[PDB]
Amino acid sequence: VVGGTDADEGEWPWQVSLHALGQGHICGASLISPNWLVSAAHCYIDDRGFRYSDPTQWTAFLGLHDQSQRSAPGVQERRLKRIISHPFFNDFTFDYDIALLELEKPAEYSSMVRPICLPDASHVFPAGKAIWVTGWGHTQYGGTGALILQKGEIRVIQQTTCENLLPQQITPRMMCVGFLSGGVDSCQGDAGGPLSSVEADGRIFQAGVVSWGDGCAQRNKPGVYTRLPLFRDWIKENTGV
Ligand SMILES: *SC[C@H](NC(=O)CC[C@H](N)C(=O)O)C(=O)NCC(=O)O
Repeated sequence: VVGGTDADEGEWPWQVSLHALGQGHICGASLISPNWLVSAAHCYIDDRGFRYSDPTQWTAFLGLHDQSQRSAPGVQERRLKRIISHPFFNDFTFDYDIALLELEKPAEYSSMVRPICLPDASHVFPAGKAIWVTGWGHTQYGGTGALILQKGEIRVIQQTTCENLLPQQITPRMMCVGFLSGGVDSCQGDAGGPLSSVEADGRIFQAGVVSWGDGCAQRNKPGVYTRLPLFRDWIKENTGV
């Protein structure tokens, strides 16, 4: 996250860190039930040197605050039994950039570990709404990755504006969230984490999955996120949640 601040400890108890063994923190995820996380499909694509698609390569940390303190009280360590990437995921366009991760053992709910709420398929996150992005990604483009979880407040951008800012790149699964002026944005290593939206009684719903951007925090280049409501039924079908 560029332009953000240190989160308070336990502030985002649905934010999860995914480490690939020997590679450190690679992406974020969100806790949605005792057994399931939502993340970004593009995080789990093999390259010639590492099989990111193999669930056995991964560790999820729940209740994590500081990457240098992974054994701190209340942090829960879990393996993955399965990665379900969206069948329509495209590694060139990043369309359908969403995956479901099955924990090998259930999370224990606590003050530090709590699921985010899922929005119904009919819910619209309106243009202009303030939303929060969180993660341990870079704090400057080409920069480096934060030890302490970062938070930044960003706003939903109108889809037509989004399409025009990033021509031939924005599908209806995608949403721009940020500022046309730049300044606050997700960045490398934030991929897969949740957008957190404060809803009508203060409960927090997931409004998206961190996906991609052109640089970070640049003018006219807000971050791109996978939308959540359109995947509500897909989530239910595949997880029971
Ligand atoms: S909608 C998901 C979260 N709800 C809960 O954690 C309460 C029910 C639990 N499933 C349980 O302990 O049984 C939630 O409200 N998260 C968002 C928030 O703002 O806290």
